[PDB]
Amino acid sequence: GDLPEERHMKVDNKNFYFDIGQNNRGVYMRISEVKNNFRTSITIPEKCWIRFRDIFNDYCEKMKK
Amino acid sequence: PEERHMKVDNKNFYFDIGQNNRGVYMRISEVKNNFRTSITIPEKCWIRFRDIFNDYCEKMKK
Ligand SMILES: [Cl-]
Repeated sequence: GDLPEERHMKVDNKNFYFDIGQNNRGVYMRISEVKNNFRTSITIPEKCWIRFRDIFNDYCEKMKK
Repeated sequence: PEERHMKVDNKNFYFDIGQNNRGVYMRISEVKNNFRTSITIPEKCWIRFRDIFNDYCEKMKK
């Protein structure tokens, strides 16, 4: 089917973007960190989105609530 | 927090927790070939960041 749609987050003075793409090796998630005039990103292949999500729950559960 | 790692194909992801005067942050580095990039996420948005990522995990198929 079509890919999930673009998403955005704002924190402090920077913006985060999430977009989905696909090539011959497959589907991936690009997470960009964009500031007024700086830009860097990471690229996560689909086959490890779950592994990623789990690491995050682990960090979120272990927060000083 | 502890700090973790993960391998996929030709890439390594590292998860490090750091701290400055303003508070705690999580830095996610990507290393492939011999290049590395990273994004850094302050604690105050870990939940929102988790949910957004989780929503993407909810859309996936087979
Ligand atoms: Cl998908």
